Formats: sequence, C-alpha cells, structure tokens
Amino acid sequence: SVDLDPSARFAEYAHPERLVSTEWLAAHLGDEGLVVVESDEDVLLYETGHIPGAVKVDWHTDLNDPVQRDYIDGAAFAALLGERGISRDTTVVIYGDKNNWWAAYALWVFTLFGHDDVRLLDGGRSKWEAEGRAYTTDAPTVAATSYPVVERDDSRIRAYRDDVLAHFGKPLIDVRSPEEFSGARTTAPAYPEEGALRAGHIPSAQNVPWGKAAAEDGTFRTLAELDALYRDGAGLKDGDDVVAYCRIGERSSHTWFVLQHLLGFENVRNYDGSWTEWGSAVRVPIVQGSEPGEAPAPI
Amino acid sequence: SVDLDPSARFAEYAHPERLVSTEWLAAHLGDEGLVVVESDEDVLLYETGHIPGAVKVDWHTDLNDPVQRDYIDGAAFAALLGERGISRDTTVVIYGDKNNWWAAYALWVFTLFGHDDVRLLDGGRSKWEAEGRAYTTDAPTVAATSYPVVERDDSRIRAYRDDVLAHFGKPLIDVRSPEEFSGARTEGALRAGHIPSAQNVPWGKAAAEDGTFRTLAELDALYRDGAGLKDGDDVVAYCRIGERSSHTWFVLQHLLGFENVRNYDGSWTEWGSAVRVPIVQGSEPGEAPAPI
Repeated sequence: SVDLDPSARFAEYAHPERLVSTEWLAAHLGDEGLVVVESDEDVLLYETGHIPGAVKVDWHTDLNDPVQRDYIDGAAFAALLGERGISRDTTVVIYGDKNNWWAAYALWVFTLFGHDDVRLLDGGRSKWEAEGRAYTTDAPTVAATSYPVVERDDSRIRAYRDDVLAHFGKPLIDVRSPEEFSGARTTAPAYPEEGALRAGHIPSAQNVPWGKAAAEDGTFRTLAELDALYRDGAGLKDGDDVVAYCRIGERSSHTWFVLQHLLGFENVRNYDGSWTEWGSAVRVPIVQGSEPGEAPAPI
Repeated sequence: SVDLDPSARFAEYAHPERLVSTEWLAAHLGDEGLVVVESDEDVLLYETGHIPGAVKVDWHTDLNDPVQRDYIDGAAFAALLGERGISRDTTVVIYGDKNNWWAAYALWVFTLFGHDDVRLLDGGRSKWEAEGRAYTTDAPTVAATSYPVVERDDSRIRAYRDDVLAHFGKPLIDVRSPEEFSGARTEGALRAGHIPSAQNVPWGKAAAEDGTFRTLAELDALYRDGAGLKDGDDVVAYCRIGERSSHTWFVLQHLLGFENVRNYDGSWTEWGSAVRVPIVQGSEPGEAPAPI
C-alpha cells in the first residue's frame, strides 16, 4: 500500500490525494504498490531519460482505438496496464513534458476506467530536471500483472457533441490560444490533422488558455491564483456543470484536472471531440472574435 | 416557355428533361426564359471565357453560410438569383469545368430551394471548347428580377450524420478515389477509411472521356451490377464535401431514376472527425453494423 504526500502546499486543493511532490516521489521510487508513468506530447523524451523504474504510455499507439475516433476499451486498457506491472489497487503517479499537459490526459483516461489511486507529479519532467534529479535509460524491466477488464465509463468526466449542443446556458471553457479562440488560426503546423474548415469558438465559451493554470516552474498555480482565473475571470460558481474543450480531448484534460481536482467542481466534463469535431460538424453554432458571445437556445 | 432537348441520347434516361446538348444550347442561346449559369471548382475560368449571356456562381462566396457549416438560406438564394435575372419560372442551364462536377453541385443547391426547371449542359465547358464554340469575356449586363423567398428543403435530397448512422442495411455510395476509400489518403480528417458497407464508385466513372454522362447501359453496369443497387433502394452518396458528391446524386436521381437519393454533404470531412462513428479500411466495403 502507498501513502499520500502530506506536503502543506497541496492541502489547500479540493483533492490533495491527486498530487505528489518531486521530493516525495524521489523517496518512494521502487516501492511495492507504486508504478510511475511518463506521458508526453513528445513521446521521444522517455528514451532520452526517465524517472528510474518509470514506464511509458505513447498517445500515438497506446490510448486511441486504431480505426474509430475513440479511446481504447477495457480489454486494451487491461493489457496496457498488465504489461506495465499495474494491478487494480496500484498507486499510479503520472508525469510528463509541457507542465503535465499530457500527464493530466493520461490521468483522465485512467479515470474513464475507474482506476482509483492516480496522481500527478506536480511540475512533471521540468521540476524533476530543474532540481538536478537523476534520469535513467534503463528499462523498468517489469514483471507482468493481471488487470481486470472493466467497461469504460463515458458518463461522468466525458461530454459528446449532443451534450455540448444541449449545454448552452451552462459554463463552457475553451482552453485554446486567443488567436485560435477568435478564429485567426485553427491548428499547429506540427498537427495539420487538428485543424478544421471553420475557425471561431462555441458561442458563450470563456477563453482560458490551459497554460494559465501552470506556473513558470510547471507546478499547478495556487488556489488563490486558480480562483482568480476560473471564478473571478471566467465566472464559474459552486454547483456549476462545466464543460472544457480544446482542439482535441488530449489538450483539454489538464483544465478538467484543474477544475475537478484542484477547485473541486463536482460536475466537470472534457468534450474530447473539441474543435476538430465542432469545426467540421454540419450546422453547429460558431462565433468569431475575442468576445465569448451570447448562449444560443439548447439544440 | 423553353423547349426540352429531344436528343435520343437523353431519352433513355429516367428524367431526359434534366439535360441539354451543346448543339441545343447554341441554337437556343439568348432565347427568352433561359439563363445559363457557369459553376466551376476553379471559379477564375469564367473571366478567361464563358458562354455568351452566362452568369457565374462562385462556391467560395455565394452558396455557403459565411459563419456556420451550412448552405445559404432562402433570402440569400432569392438575392443571388434576382441579381442574375433569374425568375421562379426561368429555365436554368448550368455548365462548368471538370465534367460538370460543380454544375451538378449548383443544380443540387437550386433543387434544395425547389427551382423546377434546372438542366445540365451535357459535357460542360470541355465539350463546348472542344467543339470550338464562342466564348465572351464580357460580363453579361443583367436587369435584376424579383425571386421569391422560399424555405430551403433539407428533407428529400440531403442527408445528415444521424440519417447516415440510421442508414446501415441500406445502400451507401462513396464517390472518393480508391486510395481515399481504402484509407491511404484523406478537406482531410484525422481518421482514414470509409463508412462500413459503402460501395466505392469514384464519381468520374459516370462521365465519358468527352465530359458527357455515360449511356444508361454503362451507368447500369456501374451502379446496378458493380454496386448492387436495386429498384426501391434508398441511396446516400458522400465524398469529402457535399459539393463533390452532387454529380453522383444527379446520376442516381435523374439518369437511373432512384426515387430516394440523398447527398450526405457532411461527407468524410465530418465523418472522419466525428467521435465514435463506424470506420473500416482496405478496398473491401465491409459489413453493415446495426443502425446506430
């Protein structure tokens, strides 16, 4: 069994059991019941050096249905975690590049499958590296485990296009850049498969670029800073059913994490379809400019 | 009134009233009640030379909602046709580049607004030029007419995503390239493949070398023999966008006379980026899953 990180820094958050410090992790490496998972946008980083004993999840190959636009099923999840020495009761700590952007995404997927003890290493690769902590290129050399086949739950933390169309009048957070938000750009040149034939945002969406929730050192900002950003800045109130979206669900998972686990909103869903779906969908309401715009009637 | 082209070639088709020959148009140009409309994928061709008296429709600016992914509404359509001197009773002959690929699309849009008498110039720009017939580079000075505001009808010849999800068990025609249908290409999406159970009939197979629609015999082999379509079949066609599947809609509705033909305009650009819609790969149709 694997204890919580009692660090004072985390106790102000709604779900302090969802974070650990680099100092805590350095002291727990190799402990029975703990698996450390690297999850990056840039999958090649793991091979340049990883936290010792860490395994890797590759978002290109491991987490998507290979044919359909959907995440893997319970059978594919069970085989992925078993190969990595992960059992149902294992404490998983996930860390990654770009201030745990893809780390939160892996945690979201684990949560679709109802894995209870899943935590982020606050600050990811960047704080581990700034502190001069060790990486290896040694394999985890992992003994296989049996993980149960569970049915994926898309009810609680996931939204589809019809839930979004139905959601108008309820808070909507767009986590893309202001240029994307207004309709000046759609994608990156590195990801042309993440553009769309229309530019803009979902009408009544508040723009909160996801990176605003991360400090320079890549740690999650304080409760006071987050409260400023989402409650004062974006108008969120207790009891609010919140939907977050980006270009794809991978990139709005960090904001879901922030709202579900740090600010403690009960009802937070990631609209994974995001702008790639919305901007290519026939007859969905789109607005342009830096104005959120008026909520239309629920469709 | 504007006479039907009695040409034997067209009389074997289900709706011979939907086609005119270059010979007919040359003999009927400038006749009262006839407006000729150029509709091209390459909109700049019009200024290089156009049939005398012909007006232009520009798919970049004239036919799409500027904000939403949708076609214009009745008020926009009335304004467009009014400006071009088209009345509700006007006979409209549409022609253009790429074997009337986009002419078929314009006719589709006119039919959404229920314009009765719309015809294609069999063989379009390519057969007019090949025959050495006259072009002007004059824009054709036009007196505006009043066109009525009618509600666009999306029911009869248009299909939405949820119509296609509900369609499995009934025929789908995918009009994209073999290398798009297999999922070794993709106006792309992030996913590659085709809709399971869809028969690949690349849209150009229905056109002859000279740009004209193939004989009823040749179409029957393509769509009945090749793709297994039977009388009373409810058919949906799709491409990457609805603009590019309108030609095959035209073939099935007007030439083979299928009663129920719908253009799924969302096409692969929507399908290939929709969350959790069925997709299969390789040159095989695949089997129909249960209607969703």
